[PDB]
Amino acid sequence: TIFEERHLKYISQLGKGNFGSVELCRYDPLGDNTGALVAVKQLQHSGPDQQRDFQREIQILKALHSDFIVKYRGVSYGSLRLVMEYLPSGCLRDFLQRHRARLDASRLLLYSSQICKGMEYLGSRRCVHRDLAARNILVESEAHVKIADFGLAKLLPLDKDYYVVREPGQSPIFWYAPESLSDNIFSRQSDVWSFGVVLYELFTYCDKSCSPSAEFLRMMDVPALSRLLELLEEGQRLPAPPACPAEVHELMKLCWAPSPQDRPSFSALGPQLDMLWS
Ligand SMILES: *CCC(=O)N1C[C@H](Nc2ncnc3[nH]ccc23)CC[C@@H]1C
Repeated sequence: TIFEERHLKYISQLGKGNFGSVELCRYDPLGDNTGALVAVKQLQHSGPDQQRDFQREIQILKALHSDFIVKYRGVSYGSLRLVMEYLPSGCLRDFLQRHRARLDASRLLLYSSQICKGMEYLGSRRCVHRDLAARNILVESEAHVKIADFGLAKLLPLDKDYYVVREPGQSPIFWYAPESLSDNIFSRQSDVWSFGVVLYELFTYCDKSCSPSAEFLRMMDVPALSRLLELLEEGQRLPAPPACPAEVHELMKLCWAPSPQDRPSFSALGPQLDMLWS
């Protein structure tokens, strides 16, 4: 659970995100290149708010125990770094693009069921992910996906089922629920809206030409956020992906219900995805 700074050997950059970076390191106490590979997150540059938010992320991940959530390994102190298991297949978005001629509808349904099971578990922990997208899902194997990146995650108080953010988000706007776009309201029901966008991503194999951004922009002087909110309020939605099974498209539409209270729960979605055959 405690990793010594001097034994973590830098190998390469895995990613850069919101005020932080994830690096591939080898935890090599023998110094002979035989140690295990780990994914290590740290804050890129100082900030008091970012530091509090980083400690929050570590506290959230440390207490999550699911086959469908990236495993917390430990921390290194200077909390300097968050140590996690390394998944060499990487993000689901790039994985789907490379293996599209190999993965069938059954396989996409299996991934959908696994993400929905991880999300049902997050909900049971009163955790709001706030950044669910195929780029934030990791691939353990050909038949196993895991939710990652809890950098924007929040724990709901026992007496409040949503939360309000002071400043508007910094993520691509095409995954946000209408209530998040209009009032900065986030809940487990806005994670359900984002999951509908994840299902769309899976069934387009994350093809850039019909991505949520390429397609919403194509359907779209007025600000882009306000224009997307206008489209959504009118009842306009992303179209059924090419060759998408009708039942899968119908589920995406339920996730995209205008009112958060009308969206299905992750517990109700789960058996439905499993019935379609995971
Ligand atoms: C989309 C490109 C991609 O693979 N990622 C994931 C990467 N994070 C990561 N990779 C492997 N193992 C891990 N364990 C925890 C986090 C990771 C960061 C950049 C992008 C999003």
